[PDB]
Amino acid sequence: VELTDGFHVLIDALKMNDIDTMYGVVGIPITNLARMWQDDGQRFYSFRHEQHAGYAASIAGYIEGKPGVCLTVSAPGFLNGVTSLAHATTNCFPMILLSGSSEREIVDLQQGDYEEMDQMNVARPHCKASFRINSIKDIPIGIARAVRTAVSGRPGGVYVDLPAKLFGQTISVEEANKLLFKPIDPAPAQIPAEDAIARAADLIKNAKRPVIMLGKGAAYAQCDDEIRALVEETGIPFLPMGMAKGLLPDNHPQSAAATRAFALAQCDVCVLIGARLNWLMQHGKGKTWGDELKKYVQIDIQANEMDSNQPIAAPVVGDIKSAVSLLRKALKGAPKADAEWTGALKAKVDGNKAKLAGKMTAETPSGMMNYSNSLGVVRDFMLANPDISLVNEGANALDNTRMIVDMLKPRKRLDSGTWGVMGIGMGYCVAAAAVTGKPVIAVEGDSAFGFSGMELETICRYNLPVTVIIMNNGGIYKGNEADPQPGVISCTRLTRGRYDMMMEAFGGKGYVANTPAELKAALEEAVASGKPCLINAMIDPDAGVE
Amino acid sequence: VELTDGFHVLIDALKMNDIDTMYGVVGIPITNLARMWQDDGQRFYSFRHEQHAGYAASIAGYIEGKPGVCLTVSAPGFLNGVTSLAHATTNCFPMILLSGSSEREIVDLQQGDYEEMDQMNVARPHCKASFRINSIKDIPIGIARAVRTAVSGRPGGVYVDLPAKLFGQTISVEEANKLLFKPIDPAPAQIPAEDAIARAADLIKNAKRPVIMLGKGAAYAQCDDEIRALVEETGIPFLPMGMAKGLLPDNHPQSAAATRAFALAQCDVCVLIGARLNWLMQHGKGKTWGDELKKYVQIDIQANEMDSNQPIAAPVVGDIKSAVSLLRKALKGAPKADAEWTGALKAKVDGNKAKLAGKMTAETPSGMMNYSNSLGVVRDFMLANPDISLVNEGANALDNTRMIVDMLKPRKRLDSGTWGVMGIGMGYCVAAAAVTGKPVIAVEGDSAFGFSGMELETICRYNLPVTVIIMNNGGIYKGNEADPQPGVISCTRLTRGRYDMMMEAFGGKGYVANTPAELKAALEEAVASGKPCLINAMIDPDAGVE
Amino acid sequence: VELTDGFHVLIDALKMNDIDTMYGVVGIPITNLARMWQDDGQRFYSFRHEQHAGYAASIAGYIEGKPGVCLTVSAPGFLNGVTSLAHATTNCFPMILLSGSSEREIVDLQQGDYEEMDQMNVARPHCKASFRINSIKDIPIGIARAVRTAVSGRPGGVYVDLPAKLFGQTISVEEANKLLFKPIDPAPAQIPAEDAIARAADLIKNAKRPVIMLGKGAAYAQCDDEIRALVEETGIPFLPMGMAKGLLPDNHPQSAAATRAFALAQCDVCVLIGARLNWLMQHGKGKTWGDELKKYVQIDIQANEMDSNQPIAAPVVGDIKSAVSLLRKALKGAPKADAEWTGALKAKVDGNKAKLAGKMTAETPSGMMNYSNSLGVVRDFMLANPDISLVNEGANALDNTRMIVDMLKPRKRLDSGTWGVMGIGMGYCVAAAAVTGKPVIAVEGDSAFGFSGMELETICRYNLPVTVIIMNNGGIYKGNEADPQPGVISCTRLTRGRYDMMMEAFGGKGYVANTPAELKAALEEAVASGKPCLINAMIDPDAGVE
Ligand SMILES: Cc1ncc(Cn2c(C)c(CCOP(=O)(O)OP(=O)(O)O)sc2=O)c(N)n1
Ligand SMILES: Cc1ncc(Cn2c(C)c(CCOP(=O)(O)OP(=O)(O)O)sc2=O)c(N)n1
Ligand SMILES: Cc1ncc(Cn2c(C)c(CCOP(=O)(O)OP(=O)(O)O)sc2=O)c(N)n1
Ligand SMILES: Nc1ncnc2c1ncn2[C@@H]1O[C@H](COP(=O)(O)OP(=O)(O)O)[C@@H](O)[C@H]1O
Ligand SMILES: Nc1ncnc2c1ncn2[C@@H]1O[C@H](COP(=O)(O)OP(=O)(O)O)[C@@H](O)[C@H]1O
Ligand SMILES: Nc1ncnc2c1ncn2[C@@H]1O[C@H](COP(=O)(O)OP(=O)(O)O)[C@@H](O)[C@H]1O
Ligand SMILES: [Mg+2]
Ligand SMILES: [Mg+2]
Ligand SMILES: [Mg+2]
Repeated sequence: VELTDGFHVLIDALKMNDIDTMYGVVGIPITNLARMWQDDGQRFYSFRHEQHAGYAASIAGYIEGKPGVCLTVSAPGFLNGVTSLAHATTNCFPMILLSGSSEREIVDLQQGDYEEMDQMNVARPHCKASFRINSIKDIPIGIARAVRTAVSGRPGGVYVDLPAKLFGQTISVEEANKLLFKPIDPAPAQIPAEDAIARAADLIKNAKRPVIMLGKGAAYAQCDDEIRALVEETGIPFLPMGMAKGLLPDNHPQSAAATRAFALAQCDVCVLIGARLNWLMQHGKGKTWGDELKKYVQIDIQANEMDSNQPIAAPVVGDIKSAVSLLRKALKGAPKADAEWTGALKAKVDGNKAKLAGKMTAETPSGMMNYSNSLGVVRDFMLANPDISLVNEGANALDNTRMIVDMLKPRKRLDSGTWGVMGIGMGYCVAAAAVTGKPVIAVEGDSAFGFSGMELETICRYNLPVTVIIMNNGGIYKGNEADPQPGVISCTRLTRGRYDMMMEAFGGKGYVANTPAELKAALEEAVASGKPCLINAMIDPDAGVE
Repeated sequence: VELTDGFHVLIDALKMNDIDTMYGVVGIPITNLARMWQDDGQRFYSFRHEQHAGYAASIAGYIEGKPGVCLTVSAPGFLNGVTSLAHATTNCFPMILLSGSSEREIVDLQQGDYEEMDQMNVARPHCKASFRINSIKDIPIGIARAVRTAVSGRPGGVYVDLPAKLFGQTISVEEANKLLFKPIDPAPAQIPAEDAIARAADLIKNAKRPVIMLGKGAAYAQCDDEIRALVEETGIPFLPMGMAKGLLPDNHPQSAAATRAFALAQCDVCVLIGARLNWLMQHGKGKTWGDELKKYVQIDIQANEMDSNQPIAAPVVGDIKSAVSLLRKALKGAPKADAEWTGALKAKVDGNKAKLAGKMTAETPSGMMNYSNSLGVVRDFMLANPDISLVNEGANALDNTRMIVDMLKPRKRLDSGTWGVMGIGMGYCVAAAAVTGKPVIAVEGDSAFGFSGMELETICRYNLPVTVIIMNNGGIYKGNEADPQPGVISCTRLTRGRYDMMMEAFGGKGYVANTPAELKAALEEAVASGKPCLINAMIDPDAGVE
Repeated sequence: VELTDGFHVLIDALKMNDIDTMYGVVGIPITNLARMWQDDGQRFYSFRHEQHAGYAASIAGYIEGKPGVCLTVSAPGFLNGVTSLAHATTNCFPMILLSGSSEREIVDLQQGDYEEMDQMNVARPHCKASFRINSIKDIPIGIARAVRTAVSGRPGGVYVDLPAKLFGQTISVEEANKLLFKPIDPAPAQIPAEDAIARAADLIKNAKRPVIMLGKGAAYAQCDDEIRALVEETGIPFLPMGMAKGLLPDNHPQSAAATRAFALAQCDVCVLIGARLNWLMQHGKGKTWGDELKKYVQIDIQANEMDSNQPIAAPVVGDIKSAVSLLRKALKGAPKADAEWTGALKAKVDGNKAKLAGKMTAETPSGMMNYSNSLGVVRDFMLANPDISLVNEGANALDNTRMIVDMLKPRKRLDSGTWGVMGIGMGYCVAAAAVTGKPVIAVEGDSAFGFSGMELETICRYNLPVTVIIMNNGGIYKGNEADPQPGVISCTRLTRGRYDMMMEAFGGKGYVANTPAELKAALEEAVASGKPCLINAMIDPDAGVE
């Protein structure tokens, strides 16, 4: 007798799968879905462009271990969001893009429907799976397939097409209750066999110059104690990848990060934990590895990732928590790494660390700070306040921040990722604030910032505790490239604008820092105020390198 | 032996195909191509996001008749640009997307190369053709293929992949000069057969209530007088589609735009010229067409476009200039349309315009204008200053502007188009200014603006004569939607921001207009100044509709 | 300096991954690869059409557990092979399709190269992964990637594009030998967590009417005794799917195959082992399941396969051998299934078998046998000669054979599979004979046979011990459909041909069987002879159903 509709069944299916937040932009034909979602008591963050709603979704998935959800309209909105879905998939971040689509009959004949596109098809190369839910009765199963696909195996993006006709369909309330359900164990553990473990243990026990590489896959796994115990019990030196920073504290005694180049070229046994031997690792080839094939151990949940670049002497397939637990049990009681090895690296590290300290104390003209002395301030602040998310992107602004700013806690550093994407900054800030409930600090190149800058309005609209630091050097890499022809500005130039004024235009707080002292003062006040702020840090136009 | 590189051969090939402008964002691996393009005396507009450089290229193609060129980096940059390429293809705008790509060997084995992606195949569904130039000796033929594909037949987007190793290749100048060539007649005329024209002439002579529909395809054709000649000599009323406004002066005596519903519902014969019977026309059925199959004449360059929605009684395939010329000749001497038909429509138009006049005169509280009295100011300005491009996007801001602002010149109005895209705004402004060398006015909803607002900095960087008018009502459709839940802002709400301050943050001029008089004074000074300006028009948060 | 070419490095890489057999068709540009493969002492089976070489490779992968390899030429040859690759992926059979391709430069510009096609991207939707090997130094890693992708996780097809220029490349033997390697543990075990197993144990101990469903995934796993052990120790009745027949002797006391409808409709708990809840099982709903959601246990290596059709109460993800072992241990000591449940089913089976016995005994006119008395002969032969592969395809010829012919050994029955494909017949015969070195019998409908009949010549060319039994009823389903119009043959009709003569045309032995006794004598002599034979069984044109 009593009926319910597509809108409500979808809302119930999402809540059923523990989804309480969605990021997106409204309009035909999903505006009423967002309203009812809010009316129902769940939260919806509206952005100014779908790409950045999608970037927020992708990083929410990385932080929480459950698919971040992005909602968009058809055709052009879908396309904007699919670019972020592709980013999630290459980064192995669980994410679900939900998009409304037009009429099946008109689209299938290419007659020119409103926002016409076979979105399901277009999405295929950018996600793990692309589905379409045509019937109200299939909503629970549909959402279940999406969640399982996004979080199981190698996590990634999933596209779910929602035809406009779906929302208006009806079904008896009694019937709808038989259909709704909660999937059991959507992200199962996958334990490797003992002989696989035994093989890796032996390579490790017999290594002379061993090293452990931690990738963001390890950080994602959320088994920080297992990995920390492994590193300290074996006494092996470790190197963290960009987003693996903080898994163990960056200033940990066993960190060989400060002497990476040397540690890699000299090691004989390299243990890869949730890290791909891709471009970020020079593919295991080149002088960075002393022009020789190392004996690799690799732990990854994706079986065919093994031998993708170089032969892997000890492949260990399964989830990181299960595998590390077994590897520790196999190495229990074995002698720690050789002191001459671990000692020769620490020495190197101390040298570089002392040298870096040398640049951070250097003086500069007002409004002409360089990367070392400006970032040194952020470094000191983060060490004192590690429970804050650090968003970071750019070129000089990225590489230097990764070198200078120490992370003491895991899953706090959120950067450009595998594709070296410019544009994740602001979306990453909304998601980090929304899912952590703690402050966020974003170190942005001024070029990188431009890709998502309008979202400052979103940060202000939701009054998030985000402090955006713009490394304003006036351009890409450098801010002083000469005019190619008299009267024409170089393509790498950017207006050394008042981004602080832009922030205030939407209700935020803005600062302008010309020296390390002003930067520190502004940063401390900004973060403590709990208000959305922007610090326009003036960097020497020539301080950067290409 | 005098040698040359890939960079230069490509630059020469582009120049030979009459390209002298490129829109894009630099970085690995095409920064030097952009640099040398500039050194060579050609112009490159650097944007803050590739999607906008792409929208710029698409409209440049529309306005000029030659493909607009967008240049981007690999993977993520290319993806941002391809969203714009898809928009161009959908609207039939000539465009070429040039993107650098990575190493073939690494990408083909999916080993995790820098910015890895098979861009050539990812672009397939979004363009007319997707090519890749691997050898320096093939650059001349590749660019020629790209250009021809973009402008011939139904114009559209084309993707050209440029692997990094292409640029470094060398070849002797002698051989290079022997390969370089300019295609002959890239966009050839295609003349329809005599019977196709006679079939159309027949339907028109026997029409009791004929009407002409002009689409943007007609405007793109650039045969404004032939079309106007055909219209006047036949005495048949006409209706222009969104961007066809101005093909014939909007205030032309034969225009039935002010009574579209009655004209389309009561007509017996409808002549479509460069216009598709898609969603914009309710697919030629339903209440809007009186519920019966009219006898359609259609002139279009795409043969299989015929019978896509409704049976076409007189299909005329070929380029519009060639078709209209022959049709005009076939109708010379024939009796003009029925005066009792043309008279009834005229009376309807005069009636409705008088009705709109009363609205534009309405008085409103300061900071609370509605869409009639605010846009009435733009209307008057555009009637006095016809030679200005008008960019327009939004919902209420789009519909009301299309209805209120009369265009007196062709190809000046540039809006959301076929896909009703939000985000074309600022990109269109740059290209329009760039290719016309005249002033541009943009009427933007505040939500629409957010999709490309950061590019305001680009507009300032190039000191372009662009005036952006924000229809600030505070949200999507309306800015007063009540909190779905206490303390929770509705997903349709946007901050009623000081966009004027954002503009001034980059060196532009900002204004706030609370009344029609202030808007008028502001608009007149902004356009006259010839500098980058933004007018924050304060609209009643409850004036628009859903 | 001793050099080597692409041909040889590839040959070595294949041999290193334990491949010693290839199925294909030669021509430009891979004729010499096949030649040298043979010179090297490896075997190559040349077929009359690539599609059949591909089906051969797919079943070789199923039977052995290592990818079957198919070799083809460019464009059209590759397309014929990819249809088979799609079939392998759908059925989860490990397979690698190696195809030569043309010139990158010409194809990438779509200039009309010899056999032009971007084969790598055309194969995308039909396989787990599509790679291309452009450099000789990458052959070792490429083949390793292909093999791992094919056998790990859910087994499937993989495409490897080999551009013509690959083979001509040279490299020193020293370096070549330094690159060649054999992957470690390509198909790793994946063990499920303790709670996943306990959840399953729980449902089974509380079941009042349990049933086990064995799919071909279980058979492919090759852990026949573990499965049989779990079945006997639990006393739970089982039902095998098409190719799972023989995993446990079909005449095993606990089999409920002879009363499937009642077992599936009346069960309360259903344990799926390497079997999907797809169309073959009515998607776990409707009349066949009594119209209620049973409590499903599922063991599968593909995590996102769970909840694909119906909610899975106890999902157990991991490889079947590892899962069944742990489950068996978790159930040891538990009470066997309800005797009043197992007893009722048994009585149903004995009843129906007796009923089938009477049919097989039925007498028929010469040249007009039905499906029972003809297949009853095959049944008896297969019970006496269990170690023979049985290929089977058709409609009535498939359904009746599946029901009548009992299999006593595992992985012997090879049929149409998941897609109900006609045309697997003759290809399966070649591979089965090739990898088993034992006799093969094929029960083919006459229509099904036509899809691969020309390969009879291939079977004769290699003097393989294959006996093909044609169920000659004269058409699709039936061979007596009346002329739709006078003198016009019905589209379901086929000539009641002398297929025996076709076989003898290529040197094979042909027989015609008009009665069960003649079929019996013919079958016994054909198999015993060990030569290629075909038996033309004359079936009543009106015996089958629609
Ligand atoms: C979407 C996209 N577009 C373009 C690029 C190319 N690119 C761009 C545009 C960079 C910006 C460098 O400028 P910045 O202001 O961010 O930093 P520094 O000046 O501090 O180096 S770094 C880089 O690789 C990219 N990575 N992603
Ligand atoms: C890329 C994209 N995303 C979302 C939409 C949905 N949408 C959106 C977000 C509109 C904006 C309406 O708000 P506005 O401020 O632009 O105008 P008014 O308030 O004046 O109506 S109109 C519309 O169809 C779209 N067309 N394109
Ligand atoms: C490649 C392909 N084409 C067509 C079909 C359709 N089809 C066809 C053509 C069948 C043949 C039935 O005739 P038969 O002679 O093989 O068997 P019976 O007459 O003994 O039933 S069964 C069936 O589903 C198919 N399954 N696969
Ligand atoms: N829970 C998990 N257990 C094991 N491996 C995982 C898990 N989650 C993700 N992975 C793997 O982590 C790896 C991360 O690699 P990558 O993104 O390159 O990290 P990085 O850029 O820091 O080196 C991927 O191969 C992914 O399959
Ligand atoms: N030169 C030309 N001659 C004839 N037809 C053309 C020419 N250029 C473009 N066209 C056609 O113009 C049509 C434009 O349709 P559309 O974009 O729907 O316009 P609108 O939205 O204004 O109705 C397309 O079908 C395109 O094929
Ligand atoms: N070694 C394995 N361990 C667990 N599951 C496997 C293994 N190999 C294959 N599978 C699974 O076997 C299943 C077979 O399903 P299907 O082909 O539908 O069989 P059937 O048609 O006999 O029911 C697939 O879901 C596949 O993932
Ligand atoms: Mg910069
Ligand atoms: Mg608005
Ligand atoms: Mg038949």
